[PDB]
Amino acid sequence: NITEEFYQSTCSAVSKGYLSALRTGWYTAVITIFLSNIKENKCNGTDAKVKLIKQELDKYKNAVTELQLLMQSTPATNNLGFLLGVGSAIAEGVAVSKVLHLEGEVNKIKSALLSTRKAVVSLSNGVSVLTSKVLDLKNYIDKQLLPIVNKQSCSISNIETVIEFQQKLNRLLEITREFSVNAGVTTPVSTYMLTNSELLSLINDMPITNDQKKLMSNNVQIVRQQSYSIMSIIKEEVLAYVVQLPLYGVIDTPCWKLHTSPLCTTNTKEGSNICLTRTDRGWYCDNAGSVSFFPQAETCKVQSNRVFCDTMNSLTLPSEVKLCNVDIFNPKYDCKIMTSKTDVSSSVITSLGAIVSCYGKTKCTASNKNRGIIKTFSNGCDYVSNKGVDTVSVGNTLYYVNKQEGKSLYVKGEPIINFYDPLVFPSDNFDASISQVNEKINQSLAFIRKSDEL
Amino acid sequence: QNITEEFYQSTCSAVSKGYLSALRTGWYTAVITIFLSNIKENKCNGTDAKVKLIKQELDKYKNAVTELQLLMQSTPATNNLGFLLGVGSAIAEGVAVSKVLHLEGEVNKIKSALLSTRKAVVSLSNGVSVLTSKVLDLKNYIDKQLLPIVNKQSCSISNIETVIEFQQKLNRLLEITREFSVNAGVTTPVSTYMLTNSELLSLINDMPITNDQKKLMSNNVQIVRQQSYSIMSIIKEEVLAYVVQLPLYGVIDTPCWKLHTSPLCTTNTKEGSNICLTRTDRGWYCDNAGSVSFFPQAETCKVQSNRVFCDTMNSLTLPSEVKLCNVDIFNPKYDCKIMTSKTDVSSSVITSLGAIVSCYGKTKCTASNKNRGIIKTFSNGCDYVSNKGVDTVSVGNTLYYVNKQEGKSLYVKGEPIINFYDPLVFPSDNFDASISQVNEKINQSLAFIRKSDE
Amino acid sequence: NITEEFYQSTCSAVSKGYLSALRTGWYTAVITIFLSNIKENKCNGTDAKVKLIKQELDKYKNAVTELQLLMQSTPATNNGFLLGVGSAIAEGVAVSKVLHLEGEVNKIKSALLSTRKAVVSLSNGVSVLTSKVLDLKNYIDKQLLPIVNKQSCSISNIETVIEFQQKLNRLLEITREFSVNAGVTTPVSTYMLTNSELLSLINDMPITNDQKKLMSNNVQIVRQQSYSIMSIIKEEVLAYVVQLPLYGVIDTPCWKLHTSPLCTTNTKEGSNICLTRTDRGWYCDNAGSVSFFPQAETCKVQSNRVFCDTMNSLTLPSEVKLCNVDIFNPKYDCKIMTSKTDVSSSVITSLGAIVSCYGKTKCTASNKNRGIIKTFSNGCDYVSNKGVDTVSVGNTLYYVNKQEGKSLYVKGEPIINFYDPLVFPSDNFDASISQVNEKINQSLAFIRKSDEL
Ligand SMILES: *[C@@H]1O[C@H](CO)[C@@H](O)[C@H](O)[C@H]1NC(C)=O
Ligand SMILES: *[C@@H]1O[C@H](CO)[C@@H](O)[C@H](O)[C@H]1NC(C)=O
Ligand SMILES: *[C@@H]1O[C@H](CO)[C@@H](O)[C@H](O)[C@H]1NC(C)=O
Repeated sequence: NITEEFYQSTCSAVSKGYLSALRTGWYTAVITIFLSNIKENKCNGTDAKVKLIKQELDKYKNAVTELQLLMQSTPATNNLGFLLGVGSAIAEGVAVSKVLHLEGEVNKIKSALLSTRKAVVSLSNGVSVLTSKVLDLKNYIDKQLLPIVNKQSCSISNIETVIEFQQKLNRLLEITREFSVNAGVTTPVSTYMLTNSELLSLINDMPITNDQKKLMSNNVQIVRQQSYSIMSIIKEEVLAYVVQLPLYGVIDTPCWKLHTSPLCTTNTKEGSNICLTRTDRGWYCDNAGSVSFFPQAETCKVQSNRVFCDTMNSLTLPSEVKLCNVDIFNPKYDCKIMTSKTDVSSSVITSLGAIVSCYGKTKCTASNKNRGIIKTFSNGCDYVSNKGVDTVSVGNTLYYVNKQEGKSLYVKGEPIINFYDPLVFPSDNFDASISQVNEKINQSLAFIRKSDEL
Repeated sequence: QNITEEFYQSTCSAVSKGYLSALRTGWYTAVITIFLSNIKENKCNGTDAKVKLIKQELDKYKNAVTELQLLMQSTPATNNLGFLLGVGSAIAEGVAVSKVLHLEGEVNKIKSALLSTRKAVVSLSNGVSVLTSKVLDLKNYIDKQLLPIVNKQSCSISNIETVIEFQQKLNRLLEITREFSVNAGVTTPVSTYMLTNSELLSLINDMPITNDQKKLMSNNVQIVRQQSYSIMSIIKEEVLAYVVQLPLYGVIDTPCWKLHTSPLCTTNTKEGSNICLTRTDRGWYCDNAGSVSFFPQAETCKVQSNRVFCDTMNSLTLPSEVKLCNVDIFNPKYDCKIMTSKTDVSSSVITSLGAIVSCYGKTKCTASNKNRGIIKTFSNGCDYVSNKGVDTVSVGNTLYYVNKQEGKSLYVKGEPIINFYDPLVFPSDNFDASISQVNEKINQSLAFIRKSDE
Repeated sequence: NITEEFYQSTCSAVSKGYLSALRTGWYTAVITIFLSNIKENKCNGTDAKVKLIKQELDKYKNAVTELQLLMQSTPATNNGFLLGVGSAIAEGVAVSKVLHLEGEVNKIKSALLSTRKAVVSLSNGVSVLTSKVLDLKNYIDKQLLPIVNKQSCSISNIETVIEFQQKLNRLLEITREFSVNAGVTTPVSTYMLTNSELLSLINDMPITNDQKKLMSNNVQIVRQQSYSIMSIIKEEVLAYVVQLPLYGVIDTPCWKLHTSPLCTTNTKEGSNICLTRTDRGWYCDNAGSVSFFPQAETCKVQSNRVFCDTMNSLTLPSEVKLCNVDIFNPKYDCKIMTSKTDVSSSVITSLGAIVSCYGKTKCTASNKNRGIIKTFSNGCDYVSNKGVDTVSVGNTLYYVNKQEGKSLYVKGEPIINFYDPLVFPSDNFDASISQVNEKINQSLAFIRKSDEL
């Protein structure tokens, strides 16, 4: 059950009640497609049906040409955030594929998949991989296609032999279009890279918990968007690429989303107002005794009450950062603010409603679709829940509120920007903390007092 | 069309006038359904070749259908000086529509209204009257043409023309699923698979707007699609329904202008003794309801040669006196915004009808013609050159191109305002401010220096 | 072969050893698909094999009509710190508007009547090599025109549907892409430009044969850096402009800069001052100056070669190279930023990983087989990738380039220790070495005279 609190005193909001799925590990597997080494050229005859085998046979040499160029390439992920300088996310799959490039690794695959279509392959340089045959084009091409090419005089048969070769190429050709427009590395993992059957199975044969197995299966569209598929080789009549799947080694811990907006004084004199915005907006999830914080919006994906994030894109904070929602002046964690003189209207749509910051002569309203205007916001920072509100307007900008189901609570309090004397309030867009502003106030009180010695 | 441009030397900036507005203020939503037929009975022996083909194309028909059910189970969304934005949700109104279709009993209501015909308005329940279109009727084809073949245990293997025909009639159904599954069921731009021009043009032409707005959308169908969303909803009870959300241009043929700025720095020799200044709120500006809507980010507004298509969701409402800054940056009615610094480095900005060059220090700043070559060499300072004679511009080892789009430019002569500032008290840490807010900081230092005269 | 130096003095590393491939110019060709002008069925009847062709002709027309809506829609893309703004496809938009002039198409069609490849001088001075990649007009006018465009029309065989589909394929995909991409696409696909045409088009380019091997062996990078521009479908020919890159600077040294926060390690929270070298990214020697590429996307790497678009560059003095040898040198004023944020973090370099660790933070470095092999102390420290597979700072795990290369550790005393914390401007001052000196001296000035009593 999702609930939201609003803190009038700091113009912030926490959406509590969520449940974590935090990627911690990776699960790589190798997917092979066995290709039949069709050499070159057709059979003496230009029957339009033989002309048609050519065209579709021209596609297969071309698909192989592209996959041959991506093998030779050095794959790499082309995907206020100066706190992040992260590395690669496919370092583990590149780690398998550079070893698939070693001479003699393809025969080690061909041995393991001789009786089965899935086995764990013990190959060179100290890595095991689950390798899976998903497609056997060797059986087809060399059995009921190649003799019609193995015949220097091919009488093209009934037409349905051209339709069928279109159908067994189709997937391989969809694979190559993805790889070829993504320099080898594709995300999300499509259903042509890994069909539901194969994926729902590959998860099943993942050594994970029953907790993690049921979570991934019920969230397959979430899994594919945070997985990778990585072209590796086409070599010795086999195509292979590595797939890189997320491992959610944190589950069902509490998460919450912080929401923030400017908190300013509301004096009539123009320019003479100072502002205050808590600045660590984003996702927080309890993790391993600390708090994992995801400043990027793009990093986390919600499926109705569960937050899937990638710990690579996160900052580790002590659990006392939670106190920043209890009391910003607590002596245990120096809460982050930043100051300014910019009292400009702006509304933040939260998880269960909207923070509205209205200053000056700005028209700020909250509305129901059938009822009409149900609130007009005064200067200062207010909030409206999502019971009865469908939209919020600030000036001429229209914001839709979330209508999912949850209890809000409005937590009263005095706007803390009232606790500061403006004359010595540092407003030069100063991204600091609570004490580091007090850092400057005592200096500013003293810098005036020292010149008061006469 | 007709586009003009004034380059202001006094402040190292330009404004392009003559554009006319089309600002998105609302969403027109429609329900697009493709009737299906519920089959799971692939019982057929038919070892002969023309059954394997129909078996395989049919299999594609189920794994698409399965992909689409997982999407019904999902909850989609989007995450869409450029920071002040309004954080909202682009597709909240089409998700409202899609919630009712998840209620049980809503599909018959659709089938009741859409029984004979293709386009009707459907009262679903609790505040939903939605235009629904039936864009393809597979059920008839599958009960009438394809059920006789597969569903009989005889399984009379129909002509090869059936294998090809069924491929035609899956293709749209099969491209739609590709698009939804790799975008998580929200797509943009709305693609022709999702909505044809015949379909789109009709929906436009029967949008309850004026023929003007109809005439505008029909002649900018590619802009319209780029600003329209399509959200999958449900595949249920032999019906597939996806919600289509089309932009509604509530502000039309109001004047727009684009603001370009570049740094205005001094040209003293002793290096690092030069101060700078830069007008800040660059972007698109349009006249909108007695106010000015300002769209700081470039990916928002789209131009077709003289018409600017902006989404008001990503705008900032400003008083019509923000126009004063393009008249006099020292005006008393709007506190024009500037940011200041001491790092003076060359850079160039391509305007709508020319290019600003801000040449500073040891840099080679030129502007060339295609036929003649280098036709201008920038002395130190901020200057301008228009597209009447110039094709390109090089600043250091970087080359920009200019628009050969036709339009009268105007070089407005005047003295750079940073010559008015005494460098000793100039605030130039990296102050992100206004003219007066700067002047405020200038007064304090002067006051504290006047005191230090004893 | 690649190497990497870490500078303990200033918590930064430079990775040397790269060869530049800098896109300084463009190269436009026009791609044409000759089409046929054909209209409504005129086959009255509903034969099964005839309804298949009606669908396939409907796709043709719906693709032709949606192409037409692209020929009159102004095409452009939206292609970054103190970087300015340019327009990536103006070289191609130049040609595309000439093709809209009248007569240009018969001039094209004249030179390409017998040959598939020619150079055509259009009526504004500059000429363009133009090429013919699909001739459907002959196919629609010779093989199909008879059947469909006659009142009496036996559908000769079902194979007539198949080849019309197969001859239709590229035109239908070329229309798909141009439609989600408002007539300009990147990277260039093989539907837009197959491999043979591309290799050929490279072959005919006026470049060094060192340059031709470079593109030919990096086609996939070359495609990422090319654009495709929809121009016209009018008077029985579909023409779009391809704009391929001209890497006018080759075989010069490149290097990439990584930096991290360098703070003091007093135990008192907040009593620490930090220091970070700014302007991190890729640098390459270019024409007596050094082009700096601030954005990660602007350069694409193939192991020791860097392909960068110089539109998204900056031209810096070559003395900026001294900021890696002595950040106090009197010839170039090295850029830093001060803070009081002493957070632990890691940066993954070209050959290792920088860990700047602070507070009570657990920062290790681990091997796949061995486990932790180093717990970092409070400070800014480095580790080479021989031995190391991953790094953890808190609960976040970073992998490391396993790329072959040598690293050298340069010991020095952290510069953050050469500052009096009492007068150090640590209010997130994006400034330089001497600009920070100036705030210190001025602060030491108001300290100086106000303390004569
Ligand atoms: C001066 O310092 C005290 C503690 O040293 C701090 O709490 C206070 O906020 C400062 N003065 C003002 C007016 O804030
Ligand atoms: C500074 O204050 C004086 C009054 O002492 C005022 O006249 C002047 O206009 C102020 N400076 C500026 C730049 O407005
Ligand atoms: C600052 O300038 C004064 C000039 O009186 C000079 O004596 C002093 O050495 C300078 N600061 C430093 C750190 O050298």
